Amino acid sequence: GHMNPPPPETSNPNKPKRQTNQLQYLLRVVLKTLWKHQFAWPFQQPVDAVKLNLPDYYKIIKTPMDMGTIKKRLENNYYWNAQECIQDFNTMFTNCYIYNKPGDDIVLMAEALEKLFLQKINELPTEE
Ligand SMILES: Cc1noc(C)c1-c1cc(C(N)=O)c2c3ccc(C(C)(C)O)cc3n(Cc3ccccc3)c2c1
Repeated sequence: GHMNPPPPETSNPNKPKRQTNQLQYLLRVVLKTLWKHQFAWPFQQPVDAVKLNLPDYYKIIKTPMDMGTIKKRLENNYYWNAQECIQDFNTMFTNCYIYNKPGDDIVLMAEALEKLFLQKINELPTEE
């Protein structure tokens, strides 16, 4: 534990909003494809350090990120540029690699998800 921090902010009415084909793709294709993956479930919500009894998790990870937060930030037009969203997915994978040991089952899961993420990002449509 001892306590989990509050989840990352997903909405801000002060931030200007815009819909772009790249942001639409990140939600409709990238997030959706990663969400349905067999290894997605531990990445769908913040790390529950209390349930897992990991008091050092939020001592090590100061920038937590999960797909449920990315989903809500996309639905709330929290990102202005697609690069901000791509960065949150990169933070999510990086936190897993920093916290856990290489070869751990959770790391192998994050790696398969990252492989699928990078394939979809290679297919990111040109800005319209
Ligand atoms: C991702 C990620 N990166 O580092 C950490 C640590 C996580 C992370 C995040 C979460 C979470 N979102 O709470 C869970 C989680 C939730 C519930 C359960 C139970 C067995 C109780 O069902 C087990 C869980 N494990 C452990 C785990 C280990 C190996 C394979 C799959 C899961 C997690 C690992």
